[PDB]
Amino acid sequence: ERSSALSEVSLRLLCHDDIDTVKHLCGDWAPIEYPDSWYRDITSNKKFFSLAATYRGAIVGMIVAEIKNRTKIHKEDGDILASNFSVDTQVAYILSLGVVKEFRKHGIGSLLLESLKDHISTTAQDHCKAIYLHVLTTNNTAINFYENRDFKQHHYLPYYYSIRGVLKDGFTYVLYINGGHPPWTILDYIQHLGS
Amino acid sequence: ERSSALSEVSLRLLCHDDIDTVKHLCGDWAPIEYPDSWYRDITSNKKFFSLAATYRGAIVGMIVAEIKNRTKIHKEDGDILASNFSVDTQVAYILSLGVVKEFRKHGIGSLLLESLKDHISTTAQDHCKAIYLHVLTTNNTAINFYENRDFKQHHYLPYYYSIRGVLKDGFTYVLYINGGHPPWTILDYIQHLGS
Ligand SMILES: CC(C)(COP(=O)(O)OP(=O)(O)OC[C@H]1O[C@@H](n2cnc3c(N)ncnc32)[C@H](O)[C@@H]1OP(=O)(O)O)[C@@H](O)C(=O)NCCC(=O)NCCS
Ligand SMILES: CC(C)(COP(=O)(O)OP(=O)(O)OC[C@H]1O[C@@H](n2cnc3c(N)ncnc32)[C@H](O)[C@@H]1OP(=O)(O)O)[C@@H](O)C(=O)NCCC(=O)NCCS
Repeated sequence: ERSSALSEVSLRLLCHDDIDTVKHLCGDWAPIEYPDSWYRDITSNKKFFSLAATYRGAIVGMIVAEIKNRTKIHKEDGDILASNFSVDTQVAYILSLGVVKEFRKHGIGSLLLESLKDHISTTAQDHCKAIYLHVLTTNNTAINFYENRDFKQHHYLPYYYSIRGVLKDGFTYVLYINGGHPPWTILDYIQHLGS
Repeated sequence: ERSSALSEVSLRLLCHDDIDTVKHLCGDWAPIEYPDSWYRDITSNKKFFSLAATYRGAIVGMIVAEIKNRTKIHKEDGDILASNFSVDTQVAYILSLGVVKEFRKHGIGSLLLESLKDHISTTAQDHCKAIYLHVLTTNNTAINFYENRDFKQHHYLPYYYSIRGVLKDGFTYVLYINGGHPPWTILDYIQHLGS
């Protein structure tokens, strides 16, 4: 019944009319409260690649990502790429990837991820050197899914408490593409040169 | 009546019994929701310098700060101190400074700040090289107070949106002490050497 689901799946861009659905879906995935303006931006702004997967015409999954130059990476994650990659270097940040619970394990998430990769390849060619994202420490399912897909856990991000707000702890996961890699230690060089 | 307030002010450490009061006061200053554990930590943990100002025995202001090694600074603020200051270098982060609205402009805030400076001087001597804090962009009163007190606006901190949570925008303000300074550009060196 459901298991036929991929056969009935289509892909389309998110749009403004989807905002209520997106809030509901995002809300199911995590408890965070994004502002209305955020939802408006991801749905409508071309700067983001926002792609929905629909089952029988209804959204059951989405991926939202931004392709950006390396200088746009937040300092917490500044060390994902080695210094020898130029400021012109690009990365893709996955703001959100999610699939409705009933529809998981049907390949929808994989399809969304692959579509992003295809988009990057077309759009940025070899210039984009990494895809990175944040996951909550608690998301076993997500972590397993990314790890199986060659993402590496770059580092732990601690709880953040400030007058500005509060952040839960998390991990940064990175998939390197087109020769991208993290900064190398003396030992890393020693091995490459040494052998 | 109120104007006599400083004459009736005393200073004491925060303690566990203060948690409800602290929540109420902090809540008045800003809308952020810290967890109970945070309040428990600032009130009870010696790692923090948490000092209250009381008027007629009731808390009307507080300062909470942590003296820490430079490696403990978050990456967003990693560039507050120049690289030539050693990893052994210390800084103080002001988690909170606040005074009840009725009691403002009586010198309580200044007193709290000064007490922190005295504490740093006693505790860390010349080893601590900066005091830094975060302010919301909207806090005109706070900004004026710090600026008048020789704090400098180091940089803007943008809104942060992620699965981990949401942060409002802000500024990092820094007061340099004991010869501390930010990283120097080529031009900075050119001037020092040049003239
Ligand atoms: C991570 C996540 C997106 C995975 O999506 P999916 O579940 O749509 O992903 P897929 O179905 O492609 O892959 C999941 C597993 O099902 C397996 N699978 C694929 N097709 C299958 C099928 N037809 N029958 C049985 N299993 C199948 C896949 O092999 C994969 O297993 P593997 O990792 O061992 O290879 C999903 O777990 C999720 O939405 N988690 C929550 C993420 C979140 O919190 N997002 C917040 C954003 S606001
Ligand atoms: C910033 C803040 C702490 C200042 O405290 P105060 O108001 O207790 O500080 P002071 O009274 O020492 O100084 C304020 C002004 O009053 C002046 N003042 C001092 N004594 C005065 C007096 N007796 N009569 C009139 N003015 C006086 C001071 O000169 C100072 O002016 P200046 O900056 O021009 O020198 C207060 O504005 C505040 O609590 N803001 C909110 C901060 C916040 O949001 N914190 C969140 C933490 S969770």
